[PDB]
Amino acid sequence: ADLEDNMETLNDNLKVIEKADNAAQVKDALTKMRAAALDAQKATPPKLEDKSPDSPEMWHFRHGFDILVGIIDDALKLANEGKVKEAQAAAEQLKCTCNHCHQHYR
Amino acid sequence: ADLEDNMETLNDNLKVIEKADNAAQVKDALTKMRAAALDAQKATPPKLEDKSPDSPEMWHFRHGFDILVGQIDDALKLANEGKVKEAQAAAEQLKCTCNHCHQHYR
Ligand code: HEC
Ligand code: HEC
Repeated sequence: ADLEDNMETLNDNLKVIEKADNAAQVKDALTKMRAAALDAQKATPPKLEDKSPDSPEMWHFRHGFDILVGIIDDALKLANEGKVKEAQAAAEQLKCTCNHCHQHYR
Repeated sequence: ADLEDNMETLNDNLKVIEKADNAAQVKDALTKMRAAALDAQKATPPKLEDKSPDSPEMWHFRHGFDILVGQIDDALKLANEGKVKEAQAAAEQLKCTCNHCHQHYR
């Protein structure tokens, strides 16, 4: 899937975690976000098409996805400890990363 | 590759980075550390061989490499900006992530 499908998947599962009528939907949703984030990390966004992969901007943009994937993997840890609210609160924390990247690169 | 070979790679290039002399050297050493860190992240560590790949311990273990990769990518931003002393400093702080995962999972 291209970059915007991944972003759509990230968007839809974030909402899933917020309304989780459970405790293992969190895990399920987080797994899909992990998959989407990782896959979106290999894509060059529109506003950096003409730039070098070695360019600081490309590493900065890739760093955002490292941080995001780290935040999800940590929430997957909390959710797999059965800590439903902390994992859901860790998922709220993710929007920092979404918005920091959108502000500079979308 | 096996986890032990990726760890030797991380150890050797961290040492190359500290012996310095140019941001181009740091950049190449960091490129190899990144490739090894991503592969190590796929391994199963001996101390966790008989626990679920979805256990919190395995998620904390994969989290460790998320943090490392993200730190490496930050240090590649600096090396590619030509800031060798800043990039070295950022590469020396990888040892915190090393030590921390070793304290738990080695
Ligand atoms: C960079 C490191 C990003 C992170 C982290 C996140 N997103 Fe993103 N997003 C990014 C780009 C470059 C773009 C635009 C790409 C393009 O092709 O123009 C987007 C776009 C979106 C969208 C719009 C979807 C669409 O138009 O089809 C959404 C809904 C979206 N992003 C959501 C989203 C969420 C919820 C994130 C964190 C949980 C997130 N993104 C992270 C770059 C980056
Ligand atoms: C977990 C998230 C780790 C991170 C991050 C780092 N290391 Fe590691 N290391 C880890 C394990 C589980 C092991 C045991 C390997 C095994 O197969 O049992 C290791 C081992 C090492 C070793 C010595 C073992 C060998 O290579 O034969 C070294 C020298 C080593 N690790 C170095 C190293 C460095 C320099 C790291 C970052 C700067 C680092 N490791 C990160 C787990 C994890």
